[PDB]
Formats: sequence, C-alpha cells, structure tokens
Amino acid sequence: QEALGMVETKGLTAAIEAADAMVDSANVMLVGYEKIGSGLVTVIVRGDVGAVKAATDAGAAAARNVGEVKAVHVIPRPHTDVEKILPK
Amino acid sequence: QEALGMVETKGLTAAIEAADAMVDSANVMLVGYEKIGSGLVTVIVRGDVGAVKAATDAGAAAARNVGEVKAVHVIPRPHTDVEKIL
Amino acid sequence: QEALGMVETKGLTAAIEAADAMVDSANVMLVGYEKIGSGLVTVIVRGDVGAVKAATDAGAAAARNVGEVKAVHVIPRPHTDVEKILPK
Amino acid sequence: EALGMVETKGLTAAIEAADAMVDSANVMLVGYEKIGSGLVTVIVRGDVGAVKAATDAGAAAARNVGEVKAVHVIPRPHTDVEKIL
Amino acid sequence: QEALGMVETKGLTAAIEAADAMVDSANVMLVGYEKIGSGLVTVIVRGDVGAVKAATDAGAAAARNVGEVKAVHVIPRPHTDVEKILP
Amino acid sequence: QEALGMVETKGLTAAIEAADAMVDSANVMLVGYEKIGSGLVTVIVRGDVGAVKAATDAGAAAARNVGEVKAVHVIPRPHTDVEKILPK
Repeated sequence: QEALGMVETKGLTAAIEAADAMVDSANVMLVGYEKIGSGLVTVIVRGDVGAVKAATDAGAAAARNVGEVKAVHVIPRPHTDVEKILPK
Repeated sequence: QEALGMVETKGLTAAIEAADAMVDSANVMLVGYEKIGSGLVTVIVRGDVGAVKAATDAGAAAARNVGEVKAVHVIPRPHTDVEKIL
Repeated sequence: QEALGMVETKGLTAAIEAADAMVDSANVMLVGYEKIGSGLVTVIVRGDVGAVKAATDAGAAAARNVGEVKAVHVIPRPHTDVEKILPK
Repeated sequence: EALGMVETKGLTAAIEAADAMVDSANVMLVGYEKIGSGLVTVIVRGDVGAVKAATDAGAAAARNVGEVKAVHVIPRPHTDVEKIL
Repeated sequence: QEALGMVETKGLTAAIEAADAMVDSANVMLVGYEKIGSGLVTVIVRGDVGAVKAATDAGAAAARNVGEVKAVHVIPRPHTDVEKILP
Repeated sequence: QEALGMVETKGLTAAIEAADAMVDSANVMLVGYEKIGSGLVTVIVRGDVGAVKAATDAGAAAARNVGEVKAVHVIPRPHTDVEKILPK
C-alpha cells in the first residue's frame, strides 16, 4: 500500500520545486534527494500509493515550468522495509 | 517559514557574481551554493518574500552578464520538509 | 563465492526501479549503487547464482520501461580481489 | 581584497592563467574550483588594480592554451561571499 | 620489477567484468579501479610482462561484450615515479 | 631555470602513459595528477626548462597513441615558489 515516488531533474532548482510541490499535499513525506553527477538530481517521497502518484504528477508539472524533468516514476513497496532499496 | 530564492548558473563565476549581487541588501541571507555537475551551480538565499524576489531578480540580472543563467526561482513559503534539502 | 548481479542504467530512477524488482524477485542482498558520470548508475546485488540471475533479469526488464538500461551482467564466482572493488 | 576569477575549460589553461595572474600583478592565489563540464575556476585576491591586471593577463594567457568561459572582477565582494570562496 | 596493465571502459559493469577476467590467472594482481567521470573507469593490474599482456587482452575482450572499451594498454617496466600516482 | 610541464588527457590510461613517458624521457620529476571530472586528467612534472620541454613532448606523443590528449603545456617558473601555483 506504501509507494516510493521520484522526480529526477537536470538542474537543482527544478528538483527543489518538484520536492516542494509534492509535499504540498500533507499526504506525502519527503525522504530526500540524491545527486549522481552530470547535473542530475533525484527527489524521493514516500506515502500511500494513490497520494504518491498524485504528488509526483504535481511535482513533475511544477518542475517542468522551472527547468528540465528527466524522469517521473512511482514504485509501490512492501509493508516492512520500504526504503531498503534506496541509496545512501 | 522564510522564503527561498535560487539562482542557478552554468559556471561558478556567474554564480559567485549572483551571490554577491543578492547579498547586497541587508534582509537577505546567503545560505550557500550547491554543485551538481555539468557546470551547474545553484545559489540559495533566505528572507522575507519581497527581499528574496528582489534579490533573485538582481542575482539573475548580474549573473547573465558573466555567464549562463539556468534557473531563477522563488518559493515564498517552502514546506518544512524542503528544509532537509538545503 | 556469492554471485554478482549488475544492472546499469542512464539515470537514478530506472536504477531504483531495477533495485526494486531485483530484491523482490529473488533472495538477493542489495550491495549498493555506484555513480561514474555520464548519468550512469549501476545497481549491484549478491546472492547465490540462480537468485542473482533471476533478479538481474527482473531488474533489467523492469528498468527498461522507466529509462535506458546500458548493461546487464552476472558474475557467478567473483574473486576476493574483485570484492575489494565492490561497495559491500 | 578585491576578487578576481578566470574560468577555463580544462585544468591546463587554468594553471596557465594562475601563472600569468600572480606573475603580472600583486595577487594572492586563493584556489581552484571544479564544477563539471570540464570547467575550472582560478580565484585570486588583491587590490582591484592588481586583480584587474591579473585577470586580464590570466585570460589572455589561458586563451593561448585553451578556452576561457568567464572572466570577472568583483572590486568589493561581501563578507558573506567570503565564506563560499 | 613488475609490469603495469590498464583496461579502461565506459560503463562500470564492463570494468568489473574486465577486472574479474584479469584476476582469473594467479600471477596477475588487481591494483584497483579509478573513476574520472564521463562514465570512464580504469582497471589496473600488475605482474610479469607476459601475464599482464594476456590479462589485459582478456579483460578488454570480456569488457567489450558488456560495454565500451576506451583504452587497453601495457607498460612493460613502469618508471618508479608512476607508482606515486597509482591507487 | 625550473619549469612545470602538463599533459591533459581525456581518459586515465592515456594520462598514465604520458606520466611514464615524461619521467622516462627527461630529467623531470613527477609532481602528481589531477582529475577535474568529465574524464579530464592532468599529469604534472617539474624540472629544468629543457628537460620539461623534452618530457612534455615525449609524454604527448606517447599518450596520443593510447588515447585523447587535450592539452600540452610548459610553464617556465620563478626561482623560488615553483609549485605554489599548483592545486590541491
């Protein structure tokens, strides 16, 4: 029932906007962001699957008005150990 | 609670110039700059919404004369979670 | 030795998707993510060869719907030498 | 105390810039900075006139070795800007 | 003294494969790998000249099936200063 | 008169070859290598101007047979202070 949601941007400003836009719905928690170099930044949230889909949709839309979005994705997860697949 | 302002440049020189122009007024705090690769540098400031809007306009204006501006943005009230990114 | 599984993608998002399918599809331990530039991310797992083969197949398949998969590979018996190369 | 910068593509052009800069004027080398895309920034300090001459010279010199992407002088940088350098 | 071998790839998976192929023979030692950005990863080995030649050829052959080979090179007798740059 | 010599490559293997060739061909000491990301590596040597000139020429030619050379440069230096313009 609990998903992980991601917006990956090229540019930091757009990722910060994506993060802010996603948590605007109190139904989503920010886990954090990941940098992999080459200007690529990934923002990650968790919450109920439906909330996460809606949050990620809004976050991507917002980021695209600020900079470049490279990927938007939602991963449903198991009830225990939801974040154990995340880096760092 | 406090507004968030960002000027993101390609090039450090342009970013430092943006940083300098932004801190020119007293009610603006420079949080720092962030590097993410591909030459991309983001300067981040905090303050009252009005001060931050004016600072970021100015930072963007100053930087574009030195190098490439990639993003200029203000979030009047960032959510408390976003503070984990700064 | 415990086999090694690797899925390498362009973008972190496809890679997290891969990690999800991998540890979900078989008894593999997530070793970590590795960044090398040009947007390339490698997800690495460990386990017995059969589990790793199944996980790697699953990770690659899942990731191809999310982003570009650049490499998929299994080393059934890595050396200790090579394990000092790995993030563990 | 003025701030000077030469930003090049490639480290070699940058090191050439540092050489021309500290040779042609009374500037102190504060350091090098890398930001990706092959971009390296050389930073100097000194009185503005020295810094202006150094950056002019460093850029001219760096251009003989490689590509200069940015050149800039900040006569009086702010105190907060001093913590990011 | 010992010879130096390098297999440099674009892609990490390819580099790990090259490393595994090279250290398969007992007289070749893995010195380490280096990342320099742009996806370029270098695997470095030491051993007798002959072993290092066969090892690097094999590492490159293995790696090219997984990703891109960027450099394959052997230094029969490295000069000592060169060891001050190795991992 | 003491100079600084540099060969800058895209790729590490070509740089190691440049380094080896430089200290092998002339009475120059290897100062070190610098990575600035994006595959760019700079090898630096020190010695008399003639030696540094002979080394860098030999380093560039050797490296060009192994990979991509981006820059080759000799910097004559003052008597005192010869290495203080170097980074890190």
